[PDB]
Amino acid sequence: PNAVGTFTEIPASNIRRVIAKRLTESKSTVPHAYATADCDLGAVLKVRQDLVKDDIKVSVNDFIIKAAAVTLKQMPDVNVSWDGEGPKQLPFIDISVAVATDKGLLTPIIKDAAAKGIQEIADSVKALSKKARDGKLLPEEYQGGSFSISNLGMFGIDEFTAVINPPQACILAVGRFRPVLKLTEDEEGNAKLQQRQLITVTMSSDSRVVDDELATRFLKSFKANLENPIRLA
Repeated sequence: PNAVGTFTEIPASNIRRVIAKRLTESKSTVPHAYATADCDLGAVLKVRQDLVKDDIKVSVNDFIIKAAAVTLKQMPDVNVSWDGEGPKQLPFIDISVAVATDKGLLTPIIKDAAAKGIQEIADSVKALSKKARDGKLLPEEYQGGSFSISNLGMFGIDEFTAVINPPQACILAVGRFRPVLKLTEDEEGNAKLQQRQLITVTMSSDSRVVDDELATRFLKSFKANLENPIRLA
């Protein structure tokens, strides 16, 4: 009728219905907490430019991933499995990459990426990228990761808040590049004031499991590890 209008009915797919069910129980149980930090990829983008001499294309999400494995390998306290009661500390680094498709967001799990090289990390993200787009992947390769990493910065949404996917205590949401300003170089110098592109990384964390200082060191030594890859190597 006139007030309420003609709609279209959409059936919620089982895939989406399970997703919504889980996200609901998580929103209820998990006191989600979010953090934000902005780091310098400029010299790292340069690193990318050289690596482009090689015949595998590598992206920045690969750096964010390897840096998450390096930070969690340094701080495993951030990487834990919450089941019911107790935190489950996993020395094993399982990375869940969020890829956008027409079917919705696929979460291919990278097994043991902590011990894998950069080249193999890129070729791996590409492999799971194919396997995820042709729909080959089985459920378990979408499952069991120790944490998740997602970048919406290859689209927009300068800042974003995500919903943690249980039983995982953290997810990384990455944004765009901002002309953030480092000062005049020389303390006595002319050198006028200079914006540089700085990538954004948003840390989602459960207040219960994750400790404020725990996440603070996670994104902190995360920005530090990114302030040079030699710290990532």
